[PDB]
Amino acid sequence: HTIFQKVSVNGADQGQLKGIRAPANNNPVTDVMSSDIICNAVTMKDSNVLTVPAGAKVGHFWGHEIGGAAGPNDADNPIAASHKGPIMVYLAKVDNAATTGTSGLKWFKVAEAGLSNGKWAVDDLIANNGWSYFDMPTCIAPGQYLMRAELIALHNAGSQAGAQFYIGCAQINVTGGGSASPSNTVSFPGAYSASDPGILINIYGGSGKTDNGGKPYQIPGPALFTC
Ligand SMILES: [Zn+2]
Ligand SMILES: [Zn+2]
Ligand SMILES: [Zn+2]
Repeated sequence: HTIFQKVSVNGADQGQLKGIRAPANNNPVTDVMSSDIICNAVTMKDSNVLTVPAGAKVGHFWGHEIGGAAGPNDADNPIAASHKGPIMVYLAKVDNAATTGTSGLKWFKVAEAGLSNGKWAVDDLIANNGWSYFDMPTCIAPGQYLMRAELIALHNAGSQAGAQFYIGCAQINVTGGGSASPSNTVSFPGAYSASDPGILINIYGGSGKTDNGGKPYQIPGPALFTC
């Protein structure tokens, strides 16, 4: 149970909820055909668009509760350690990131991390005290984007609609960069099926641990947009 609440740009904390579209609480989205899968059930929405230079290291921050109610980094914050799963980031080019609706956008995936050598993306999130990082590709066309960030908790993913999606979106303005557009985009809803192998999945191994029995973990959604 966690909430996406700030972005950092090369280490610079952009501000609590600045430029973020956020839910009212930490409850997961479980219906991949719901419009809530796009940016969550958004109830908090500002006019700010964050400046992100192409190539910048971008941080996104997750907290168990909003702001000071999160408490210190511990067993529940940023997320319980049982909530193993991937963490992803997508973008969608828009006209104005402060005013765009979220229906019918063309999303492409810019970062992902899953399971590797017994460690989940979530474990890195915990080690980095709630921050997850990616590099904004240097070749991407400048301008207005919505940035969707996602963590999927898989501790109950064995049953249909058991996967817990923690999601939000950030309003951004990419400066510098290049002229790349993704050749192939995906929709939300649409990109995910409730029976995808990285969504309907029992991650518990022979000794009852979240090791996916050592099998490859197939991150949901499209291939990465690359430079
Ligand atoms: Zn939880
Ligand atoms: Zn706590
Ligand atoms: Zn709690």
